[PDB]
Amino acid sequence: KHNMKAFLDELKAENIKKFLYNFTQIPHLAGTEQNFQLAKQIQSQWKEFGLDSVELAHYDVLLSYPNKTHPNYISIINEDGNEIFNTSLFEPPPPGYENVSDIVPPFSAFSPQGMPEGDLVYVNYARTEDFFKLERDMKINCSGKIVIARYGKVFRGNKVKNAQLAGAKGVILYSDPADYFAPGVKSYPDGWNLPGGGVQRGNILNLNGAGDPLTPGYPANEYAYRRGIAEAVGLPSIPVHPIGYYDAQKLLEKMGGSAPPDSSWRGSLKVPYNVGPGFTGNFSTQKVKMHIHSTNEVTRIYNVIGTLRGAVEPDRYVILGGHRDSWVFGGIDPQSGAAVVHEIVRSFGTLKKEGWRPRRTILFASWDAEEFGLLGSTEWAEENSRLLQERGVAYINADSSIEGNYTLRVDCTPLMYSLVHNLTKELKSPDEGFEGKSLYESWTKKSPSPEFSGMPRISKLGSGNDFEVFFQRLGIASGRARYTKNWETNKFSGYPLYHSVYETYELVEKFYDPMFKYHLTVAQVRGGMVFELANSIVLPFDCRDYAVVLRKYADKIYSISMKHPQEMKTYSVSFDSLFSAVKNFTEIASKFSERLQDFDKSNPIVLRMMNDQLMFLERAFIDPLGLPDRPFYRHVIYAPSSHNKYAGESFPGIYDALFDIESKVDPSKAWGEVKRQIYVAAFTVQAAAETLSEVA
Amino acid sequence: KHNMKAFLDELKAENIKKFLYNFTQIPHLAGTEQNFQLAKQIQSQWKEFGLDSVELAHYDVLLSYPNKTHPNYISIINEDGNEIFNTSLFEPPPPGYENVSDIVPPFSAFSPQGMPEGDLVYVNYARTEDFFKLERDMKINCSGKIVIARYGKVFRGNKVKNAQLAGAKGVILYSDPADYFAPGVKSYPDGWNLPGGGVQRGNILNLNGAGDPLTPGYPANEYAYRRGIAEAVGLPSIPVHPIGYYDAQKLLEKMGGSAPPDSSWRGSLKVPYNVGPGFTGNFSTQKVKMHIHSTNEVTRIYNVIGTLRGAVEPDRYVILGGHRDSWVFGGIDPQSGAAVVHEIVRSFGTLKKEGWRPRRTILFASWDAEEFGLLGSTEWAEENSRLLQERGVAYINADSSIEGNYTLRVDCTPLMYSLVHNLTKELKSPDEGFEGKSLYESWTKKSPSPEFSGMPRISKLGSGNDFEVFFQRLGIASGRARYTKNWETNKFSGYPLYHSVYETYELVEKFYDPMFKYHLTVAQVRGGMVFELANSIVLPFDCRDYAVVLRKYADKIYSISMKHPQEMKTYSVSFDSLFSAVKNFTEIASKFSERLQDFDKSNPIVLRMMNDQLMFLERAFIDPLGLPDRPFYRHVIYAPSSHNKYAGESFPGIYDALFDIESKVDPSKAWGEVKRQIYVAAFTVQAAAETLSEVA
Ligand SMILES: *[C@@H]1O[C@H](CO)[C@@H](O[C@@H]2O[C@H](CO)[C@@H](O[C@@H]3O[C@H](CO[C@H]4O[C@H](CO)[C@@H](O)[C@H](O)[C@@H]4O)[C@@H](O)[C@H](O[C@H]4O[C@H](CO)[C@@H](O)[C@H](O)[C@@H]4O)[C@@H]3O)[C@H](O)[C@H]2NC(C)=O)[C@H](O)[C@H]1NC(C)=O
Ligand SMILES: *[C@@H]1O[C@H](CO)[C@@H](O[C@@H]2O[C@H](CO)[C@@H](O[C@@H]3O[C@H](CO[C@H]4O[C@H](CO)[C@@H](O)[C@H](O)[C@@H]4O)[C@@H](O)[C@H](O[C@H]4O[C@H](CO)[C@@H](O)[C@H](O)[C@@H]4O)[C@@H]3O)[C@H](O)[C@H]2NC(C)=O)[C@H](O)[C@H]1NC(C)=O
Ligand SMILES: *[C@@H]1O[C@H](CO)[C@@H](O[C@@H]2O[C@H](CO)[C@@H](O[C@@H]3O[C@H](CO)[C@@H](O)[C@H](O)[C@@H]3O)[C@H](O)[C@H]2NC(C)=O)[C@H](O)[C@H]1NC(C)=O
Ligand SMILES: *[C@@H]1O[C@H](CO)[C@@H](O[C@@H]2O[C@H](CO)[C@@H](O[C@@H]3O[C@H](CO)[C@@H](O)[C@H](O)[C@@H]3O)[C@H](O)[C@H]2NC(C)=O)[C@H](O)[C@H]1NC(C)=O
Ligand SMILES: *[C@@H]1O[C@H](CO)[C@@H](O[C@@H]2O[C@H](CO)[C@@H](O)[C@H](O)[C@H]2NC(C)=O)[C@H](O)[C@H]1NC(C)=O
Ligand SMILES: *[C@@H]1O[C@H](CO)[C@@H](O[C@@H]2O[C@H](CO)[C@@H](O)[C@H](O)[C@H]2NC(C)=O)[C@H](O)[C@H]1NC(C)=O
Ligand SMILES: *[C@@H]1O[C@H](CO)[C@@H](O)[C@H](O)[C@H]1NC(C)=O
Ligand SMILES: *[C@@H]1O[C@H](CO)[C@@H](O)[C@H](O)[C@H]1NC(C)=O
Ligand SMILES: *[C@@H]1O[C@H](CO)[C@@H](O)[C@H](O)[C@H]1NC(C)=O
Ligand SMILES: *[C@@H]1O[C@H](CO)[C@@H](O)[C@H](O)[C@H]1NC(C)=O
Ligand SMILES: *[C@@H]1O[C@H](CO)[C@@H](O)[C@H](O)[C@H]1NC(C)=O
Ligand SMILES: *[C@@H]1O[C@H](CO)[C@@H](O)[C@H](O)[C@H]1NC(C)=O
Ligand SMILES: *[C@@H]1O[C@H](CO)[C@@H](O)[C@H](O)[C@H]1NC(C)=O
Ligand SMILES: *[C@@H]1O[C@H](CO)[C@@H](O)[C@H](O)[C@H]1NC(C)=O
Ligand SMILES: [Ca+2]
Ligand SMILES: [Ca+2]
Ligand SMILES: [Cl-]
Ligand SMILES: [Cl-]
Ligand SMILES: [Zn+2]
Ligand SMILES: [Zn+2]
Ligand SMILES: [Zn+2]
Ligand SMILES: [Zn+2]
Repeated sequence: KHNMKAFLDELKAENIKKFLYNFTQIPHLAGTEQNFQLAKQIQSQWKEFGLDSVELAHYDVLLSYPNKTHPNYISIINEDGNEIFNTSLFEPPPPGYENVSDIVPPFSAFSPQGMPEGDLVYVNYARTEDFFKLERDMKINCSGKIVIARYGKVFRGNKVKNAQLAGAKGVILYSDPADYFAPGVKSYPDGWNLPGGGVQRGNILNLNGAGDPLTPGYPANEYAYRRGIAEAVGLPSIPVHPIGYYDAQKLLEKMGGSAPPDSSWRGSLKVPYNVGPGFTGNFSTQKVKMHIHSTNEVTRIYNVIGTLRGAVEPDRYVILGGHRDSWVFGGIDPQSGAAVVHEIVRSFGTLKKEGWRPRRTILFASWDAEEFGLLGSTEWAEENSRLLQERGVAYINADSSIEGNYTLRVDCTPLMYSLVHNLTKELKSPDEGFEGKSLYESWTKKSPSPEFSGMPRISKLGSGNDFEVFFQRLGIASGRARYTKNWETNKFSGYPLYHSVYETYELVEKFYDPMFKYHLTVAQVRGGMVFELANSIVLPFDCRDYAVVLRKYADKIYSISMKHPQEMKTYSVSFDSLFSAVKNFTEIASKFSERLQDFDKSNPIVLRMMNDQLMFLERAFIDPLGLPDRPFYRHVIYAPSSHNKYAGESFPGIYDALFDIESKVDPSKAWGEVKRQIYVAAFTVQAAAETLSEVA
Repeated sequence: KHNMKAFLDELKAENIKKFLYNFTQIPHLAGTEQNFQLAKQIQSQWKEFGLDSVELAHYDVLLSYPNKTHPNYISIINEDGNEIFNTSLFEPPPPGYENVSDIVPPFSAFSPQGMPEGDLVYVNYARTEDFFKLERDMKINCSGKIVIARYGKVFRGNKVKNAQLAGAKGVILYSDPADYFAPGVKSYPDGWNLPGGGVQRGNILNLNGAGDPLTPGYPANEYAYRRGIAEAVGLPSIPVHPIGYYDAQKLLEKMGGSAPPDSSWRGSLKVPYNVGPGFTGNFSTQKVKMHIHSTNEVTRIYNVIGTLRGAVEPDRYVILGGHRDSWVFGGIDPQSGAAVVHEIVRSFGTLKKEGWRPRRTILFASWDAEEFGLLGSTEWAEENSRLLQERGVAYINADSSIEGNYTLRVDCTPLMYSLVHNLTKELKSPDEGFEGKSLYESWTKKSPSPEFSGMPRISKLGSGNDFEVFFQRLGIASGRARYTKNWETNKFSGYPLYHSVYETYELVEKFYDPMFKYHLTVAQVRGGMVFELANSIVLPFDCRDYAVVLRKYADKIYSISMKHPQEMKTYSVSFDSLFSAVKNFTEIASKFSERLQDFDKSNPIVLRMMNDQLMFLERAFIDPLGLPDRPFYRHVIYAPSSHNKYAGESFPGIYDALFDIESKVDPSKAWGEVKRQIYVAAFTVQAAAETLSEVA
């Protein structure tokens, strides 16, 4: 038969392994010839696999590259202007890749150019609370200083924004072994740890969902009108550069001024972690000098878009998308995901060649320029926003398949909780000790829900990947899944070799997943979700799961406000309308679920009428006016944290109105805005609930 | 049978006559007890007529009223401060209504309070070009002057905005007999002309689609957070008051300073129409003083919403809406429309009682507070925007049924041109001399299209009525129809008694439509359009008509730009992308129309898939970022003129970028914005075209 089992059985670990090897032999940096060649290869292969059409969609977007003949580096300079220490010009290449051409050296993409020279202030992780501690408590002023910040905890673009706002004239990012060196594990190539010469690449934009800096709101097509640089969205105003911990130790070791305020400011290097500013007595006349010569350049990028047309609802789209561009070899990020997508396409194509089609259309996407700010996914979504908003059922992301090998991670809309629970109960666990058990069983045992007994953890979607435009701008139900680390025992950030030259095929094959069993499990989770979404008669969304989470989020935001009881009294700040809206959503969702199970199952119009109510439910949380000063974050329930793009925040409008409210100079205005955000949230919740009422 | 003929035959002129009489005996000013009582009556009657449900939807919105014990008036004052002439406190009430309570005296709703005293400048119609003529050519400065402007040509809110921007400290609006007194016709009650004591009421806001000034973007419900007054949308900053031509003659007769620049500045009064500033020699020490004491007050308003549930697509809405609130008796505006809606509901209800239902749901609306800025329609649309944007097929307005008795007027989306042509060919003309001919025949003969032989004129939708939120904010196909004057021979603005106490049942019965035959014809046009929209298997929209008009609009905007050939060369301003997009839309629309006629007619999914493409076509012209500084005007092809809310403008983004461009101080920035608007228009046209392509 042609059912989900046939689809799942056709997926092969050996094929994913072959595809990963094929995708990781040379770098595929966005905007380069090598990445265009890979796009053409994937287009050809998807056509051979059996898709109905496979096209390239190209855009000309702002990218950023170092200057090949004027390299970026940081110096310590003495008072005579002699450069007495210089940071590395490149990462030592891994074994057997020492002759590989076009490895981009470490840089912070979109840094402006400059040669700032000054005294160093150490700012821990450069989080909002680290700057509060510096300014408010320690009385240390970052104005005109170069700040040095360790990577980890929050997206690097937020670190840069924070340092800017503090008055820094430059930022040095580094990987501390505390965050990137797991105890008892060897450095690459002998283990999966970051060596002292390893460096994390990555963009430092603050786009807030805009896509290409030059064309916010519209696709960067052939006739696009571009903003000038000075009006571009999200570019940093001060030079920024990343270094490894051998170079960081040389910059930190001479630091003087104030002691670190507490142990949470100390990494693992043999240095005092003094905050500064500047160096101790003997070295006090020395300074730090950055030399950044990178350039921003409008550059063509290419998405591959494959279509498998639906048999019954060809105007309903289920999208499986992940990116193809990499910083260097992309052994994990993204090619561990792209190899999984490739095998998924191949499996669907095998069924299609035997005469099967899914009920709904499935679109497959190989996005470009994700590493430069989600640029390929967002420009294509801007070009196709009308089709997506009226026909888009769901988006399933497919970046890295592994960030560890311990258990499953899922982040998604509450509309997909039941789907995920049900699918994982039918899949085999790949874990040692769980032979013959379900994936649901091993995942729930290893990663218990903080709320419910015998349920697994599912997180909110944050951001920092290609689902952002589909979920927080367009309101299309979205999800992601991968294998992850043991969250109890592993205190490090992500995986140690993230966005380094050392992220290779060998890293994966030797240290993460030699049997490709975790990759296969992730292909079964992502593929199975796409299968159910595209083939289930009734869309596999449970609106009642949204009701449960809305109450949890309402309790949470109310609890934050309730730290200020005097102000709530004075300004008559009530959450009554929001709780009322959540109560109503709960009631209306229950009655809808009854209809959904009791409706005349012979009637396709009642069915699609009810499928449209299911599809447009995520869409109902969109506010066309967007969130304050973030017009492309339009979802009222979920936005990326204003302090950390990677983290989701619930009721973000209210959260940001309440954040550090006790420091606002005009409490009446600040609490008025809290009340405005309560109104907007309560209204949006009730309006979303009413989409599930009887239609007439 | 239950078909359109049965529906049309059930409509009776005598019933419309009875309903008009019933609706016009007392005033129904928005926010008053009398208008709430009428709402409850209409709710009860719609229930009796057979609708499935009939509810009141209420909102608390900012309204404006004169102070009953501190009346508004204008004086001439001598240099001792004696008030030697005062304008009237009220219009002389018409015969047999001299004892009617609660007639609101003439005022300009939403004027601020004040007692400005100064010299008079006469500004013709206070249009943008009148102020250009004054400032640029005549070198007359309106700063700190009271301006006196004749009504007509443009919406009065635009006059007020223009005078503000000119630095006026107050505005006096008056009705000149040139614009409100048809030659050879008697003044009310002996004819349909405006008498010298008659005055036109009306709001002077500049809301640009926002709805209630205090709650832009969200419904003004029980828990709404309101802006403070100072942050409210669209309120005038200077006092404004309207007067009749007896009072205007007393203000104009002493005017000195400059002669009128030409005959187009002269009305029909026996005065010189001197521009000023101030009075001639002998009266030069005299001044004009306004006394305005009106107050803005948040006040409850009530929409009646009736539902006739669809048999097959109950989640598809066809809306027939018109307002119920009036300035005084509302004999034409709105009750000539509301009586027609009432008879339409009754006719549909008769069919329903016999076991018929329409294919799609029909919603019927009696809007409140239209006269105060489209407030009831817009607040309800804001509350229900998610349901409307995903389920709204079409909106048919139903304000005044007559503005004359010569021929038909239709303004609507190009998507409804074919519907209207076809429907009018099946209706009987009510015109003398056209007995036994079609309405199409009499309308085409009397009002030929300026473009095509043997076709009637259909105008673009402008604004100043309750379709604005549905069409220019939400992108729901919209239309309106009424009987109108002879446009060749009648040079006056609208009808003379517009928004006066004299607009009564007797006005209509004696002078406009004694037999109620024109009202019946308008009920057949509005009702027949609602019938076809709600019952036709395939939605009755022809996408190819949009293609034809898009080319006309592209030619028009290109022709405007081409008055500046040197600048187009210098700044490389090309319309190539827009013409390309229009060409593509034309091609894609043609192929869609073929599919629509050749599709397997047995397949409901291909049918509704194609009905959704038809429904979402108007929706595709919406830009979620809105037009520059007008976030609630989101339709890219059509917006109300920035110079006259009543007029539609095509490609408004490009039009406004080009307007008076030769006066801009920075031509490179101004032509850059023209190019940006070309890009936005070309992209939106192509994106709309692609919604009609094969879906997969
Ligand atoms: C969760 O869902 C419930 C419904 O189950 C909603 O309940 C509504 O709550 C509002 C209050 O926010 C109620 O509003 C009140 O309406 C009264 C009139 O209601 C009647 O008439 C209307 C038509 O106008 C019908 O729709 C309705 O069915 C009733 O027949 C008003 O008179 C009230 O105003 C008076 O009291 C208030 C409060 O003291 C004063 O401020 C006013 O000045 C005035 O004196 C009031 O506006 C509404 O009736 C409820 N609808 C119901 C029960 O069907 C919740 O609002 C919803 N939660 C959210 C967040 O939306
Ligand atoms: C009206 O509809 C037509 C289609 O019938 C659209 O035509 C497209 O027009 C654009 C130009 O705006 C063409 O863009 C060009 O694409 C070339 C590659 O096209 C091939 O590969 C792509 C995938 O990447 C396929 O989609 C496509 O089918 C082709 O197989 C590029 O190489 C071109 O760039 C080069 O030339 C330009 C111009 O000199 C330079 O600026 C560049 O630097 C570069 O050298 C160019 O981008 C596109 O191919 C056309 N599509 C077709 C024919 O299917 C119109 O755009 C549309 N009108 C509007 C307003 O949208
Ligand atoms: C995940 O799997 C669960 C468990 O199978 C699914 O819930 C079950 O769904 C079925 C089919 O809708 C329900 O059966 C229905 O029962 C009612 C009365 O109980 C009956 O009137 C209907 O005719 C129908 O038989 C079943 O009750 C329900 N079981 C539960 C909730 O425990 C669930 O829908 C799946 N989630 C998805 C698909 O997203
Ligand atoms: C307004 O009325 C006109 C005139 O009747 C309508 O156009 C006509 O629509 C019919 C039905 O779709 C067309 O018939 C079709 O003809 C094609 C080939 O000619 C055939 O393959 C189909 O099976 C079908 O019979 C007819 O051609 C067409 N006539 C025209 C355009 O002159 C029109 O659709 C109406 N407008 C509406 C409903 O909005
Ligand atoms: C990745 O796999 C592809 C597909 O097998 C390889 O590309 C093929 O290479 C052969 C020999 O050069 C050609 O004859 C084919 O035309 C190619 N096919 C396509 C679709 O491009 C590619 O060589 C492999 N890359 C690596 C690094 O192994
Ligand atoms: C307008 O018509 C309505 C409906 O016929 C009249 O209201 C009715 O009046 C009678 C007598 O007062 C009552 O017994 C009914 O209960 C009323 N019905 C409703 C639905 O309100 C109303 O009197 C008429 N108004 C005018 C000015 O003639
Ligand atoms: C890169 O550096 C070289 C060598 O100093 C210089 O000539 C060139 O302009 C730079 N490239 C840029 C700015 O793209
Ligand atoms: C650092 O680099 C600069 C630029 O090439 C050079 O002048 C300096 O000698 C170098 N310093 C060291 C310690 O190698
Ligand atoms: C920080 O630095 C500059 C002085 O160079 C000054 O403008 C700013 O106000 C300082 N802020 C403090 C000490 O809080
Ligand atoms: C993968 O699993 C093995 C065996 O459980 C373990 O030794 C190894 O550390 C894991 N690798 C990573 C990178 O976590
Ligand atoms: C209206 O005028 C009276 C009489 O002078 C005054 O007492 C009252 O305050 C005014 N009403 C308002 C401002 O609503
Ligand atoms: C105009 O009205 C004021 C206010 O009541 C009064 O003082 C004045 O005498 C009136 N003037 C005339 C000419 O009636
Ligand atoms: C108009 O009036 C005022 C003087 O009262 C002045 O500020 C303004 O610049 C004048 N403009 C002219 C004469 O153009
Ligand atoms: C209505 O029609 C009659 C007869 O054609 C005409 O005398 C009258 O002026 C018309 N009324 C209006 C208000 O145009
Ligand atoms: Ca863009
Ligand atoms: Ca509002
Ligand atoms: Cl992912
Ligand atoms: Cl109308
Ligand atoms: Zn990635
Ligand atoms: Zn990455
Ligand atoms: Zn009206
Ligand atoms: Zn009116």
